[PDB]
Amino acid sequence: DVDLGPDSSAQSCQEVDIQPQYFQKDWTKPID
Ligand SMILES: *[C@@H]1O[C@H](CO)[C@@H](O[C@@H]2O[C@H](CO)[C@@H](O)[C@H](O)[C@H]2NC(C)=O)[C@H](O)[C@H]1NC(C)=O
Repeated sequence: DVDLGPDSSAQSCQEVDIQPQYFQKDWTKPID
C-alpha cells in the first residue's frame, strides 16, 4: 500500500452545468 499525499481540504465541490444537447455533434471517424 502506498500513500497518495494529504487529502483535500476544500469545503465545497466545484459547480458544473450539464447540457448534453450541446455536445451531440455529427463527427464520424469510423474504423478503416
Ligand atoms: C502529489 O502527489 C504525490 C503522489 O502521491 C505525493 O507523493 C506522495 O507523498 C506522500 C506524503 O507522505 C508520500 O508518503 C508518498 O510516498 C509520495 N508518493 C510518491 C509516489 O511520491 C505528493 O505528496 C503530492 N503532493 C501534494 C502537495 O499533495
